[PDB]
Amino acid sequence: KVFGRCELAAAMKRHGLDNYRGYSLGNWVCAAKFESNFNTQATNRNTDGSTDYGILQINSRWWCNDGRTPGSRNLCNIPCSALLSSDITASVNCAKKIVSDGNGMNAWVAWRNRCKGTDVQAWIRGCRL
Repeated sequence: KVFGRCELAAAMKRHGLDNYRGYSLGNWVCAAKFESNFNTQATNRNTDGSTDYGILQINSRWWCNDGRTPGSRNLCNIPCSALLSSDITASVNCAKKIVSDGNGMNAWVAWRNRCKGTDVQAWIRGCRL
């Protein structure tokens, strides 16, 4: 599924990501845009042999199981394929565990380099409220 911007904003708010661990909805929409371009099915392999899955590119090295990442963890206790569903519940339940891990949204490379410090509320502009 390719989410529209306000359609994803709606989804993430409903799952409780707005201000989760102090991060506004704009932060989370911004990260999804540069991580997956709002595509639930996005996948791409990392250099160390792990892979990133879904709308928020959740890593197979620590958070989900894809059966092909040596040494790994599955801390969200989930198949990595469940992070590619059109229903984002599982990606949000897993992102809540990742932002809470200690470094906040810095866990998302792309958020740190392309979103952190910017006008992230621009990403929910005009979205129905």
